[PDB]
Amino acid sequence: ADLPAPDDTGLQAVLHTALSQGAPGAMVRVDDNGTIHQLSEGVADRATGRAITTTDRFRVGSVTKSFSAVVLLQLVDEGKLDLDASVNTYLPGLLPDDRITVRQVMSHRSGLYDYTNDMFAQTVPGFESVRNKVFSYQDLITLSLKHGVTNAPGAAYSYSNTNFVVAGMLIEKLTGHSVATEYQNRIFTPLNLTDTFYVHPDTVIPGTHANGYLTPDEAGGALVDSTEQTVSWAQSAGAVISSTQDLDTFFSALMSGQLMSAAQLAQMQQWTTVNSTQGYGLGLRRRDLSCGISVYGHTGTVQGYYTYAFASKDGKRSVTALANTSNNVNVLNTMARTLESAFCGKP
Repeated sequence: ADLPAPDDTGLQAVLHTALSQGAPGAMVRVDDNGTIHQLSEGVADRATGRAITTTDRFRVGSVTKSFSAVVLLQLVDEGKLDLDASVNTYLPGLLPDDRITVRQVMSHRSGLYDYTNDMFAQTVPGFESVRNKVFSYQDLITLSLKHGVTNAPGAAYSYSNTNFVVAGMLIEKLTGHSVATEYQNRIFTPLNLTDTFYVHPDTVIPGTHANGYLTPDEAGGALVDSTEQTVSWAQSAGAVISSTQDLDTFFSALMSGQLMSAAQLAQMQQWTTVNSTQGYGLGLRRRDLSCGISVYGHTGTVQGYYTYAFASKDGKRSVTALANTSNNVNVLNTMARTLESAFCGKP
């Protein structure tokens, strides 16, 4: 059936709450079948005092995984990739187990250890160590491989950035092009996403953007401006730059069937259980809301930015919410409430 009306007063309260919890700024845009809802509060740059707005560009962090998944699924449509073939079939000698398949990597069922647990054991120090570094995909995979796998191939869900570093490597090996080229040709251009970019390893965010503020691990610590970094530690797992409008366009296009064949979209929605209210497909999350509606999209975390980008099953309603801080669980939990207000409406 259809959805209740979005609750703008509920969205305003969520944003206000997130500010009280430490986010310098927060904003949300809902594309409700052609009627826009847009709210923002707080600052884009806490030093100059410039107010954040829904048109500000930002780092979408892990939402990038959905972009990588779309490219891979289109490669399946073109007959260049088989989801059930071994990763090692395409990238000889990369992984220690030939049984790890592309499907397992896409759904975080590979058992590959997440190298970011080593990199960011200490938040700020970890950020200062990698912010200006450039890594090859192999460098990151090697970091992961210093540890054993955490489970047998396909046995269970374990979120790992390594899986989407592998995805980047696959895209480049099969196409002979950089992932930037593939994103642009396959998604940015066709959808006319004019606020979306993949500029790795450039550290500048093109145009008007919200700055990101990393919260230190110690309570009461001063925020660190984490805006400009290479994001080389994430690449195909987390380096896309976009806007609320473009992510709403992207997820609405994905769910409505415009980005791949119906068969691959169905594959993308084969859910692995994450917890009682969430599933993971192939680079896509499913969140079950209190009113008994499920939404599909992806969350993103990267230093200084928390993103929620979700759409209804048919793509007719899409929401993108952004708080310009990270490493602040209160803010992360409060921002998730945007989904309840946007999709479930007034209580």
